[PDB]
Amino acid sequence: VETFAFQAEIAQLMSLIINTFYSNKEIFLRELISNSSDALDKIRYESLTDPSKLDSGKELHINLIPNKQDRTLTIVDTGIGMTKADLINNLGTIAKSGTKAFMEALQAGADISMIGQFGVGFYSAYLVAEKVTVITKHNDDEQYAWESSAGGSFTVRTDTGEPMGRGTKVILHLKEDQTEYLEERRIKEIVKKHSQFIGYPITLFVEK
Ligand SMILES: COc1ccc(-c2c(-c3cc(Cl)c(O)cc3O)noc2NC(C)=O)cc1
Repeated sequence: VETFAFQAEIAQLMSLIINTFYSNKEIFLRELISNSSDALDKIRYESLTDPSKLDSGKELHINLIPNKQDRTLTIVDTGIGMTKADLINNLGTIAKSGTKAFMEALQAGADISMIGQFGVGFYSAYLVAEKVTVITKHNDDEQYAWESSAGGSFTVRTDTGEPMGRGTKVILHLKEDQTEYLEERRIKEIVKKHSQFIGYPITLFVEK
């Protein structure tokens, strides 16, 4: 297990997300679904010139899976997947600029709901999750698990759990007071409100 420090700017963003009073928490789902769609768009585009890129799975879709016993909401997609470099360095390099822009907008009267316009919507997960685990597999790289509970650090390890073929799974370990996001009616409402036109099937699993 390797432990890394967030860039200071990202840590600051995460603290703002965690600490600011902001009731409209539901936006986290739209932002994660949007990231999944972006990743799906990318593998779809690449497959047009190299069909072999789909050998790791033809189906392009998003699943939403609540688990009350584990207190998790999991978002699974079969998009392009992230590489180790993406996880440790490259996405963070991009996020630094977006974060600066977002922070400036907030000071100028924007609200947290606009976070996605700055490319850093993933961090909105911390509105509702105490811990976030991201399991990801890109073609020709290994399966990785990224994890953070904030506090300025994240971990990356090679993942030895169930192989996913290709894509990303975001596991949200929900805060104790945020279990509404495990309810079918609530998730369904949120998807309809904010994600109705996503161009890939979104299946909302129900609980056993
Ligand atoms: C907005 O920034 C990003 C960055 C990475 C990604 C991404 C993802 C990806 C990332 C997150 Cl956080 C997610 O919730 C879902 C995803 O499928 N998988 O591969 C990716 N690679 C690219 C190039 O799309 C999706 C969005």
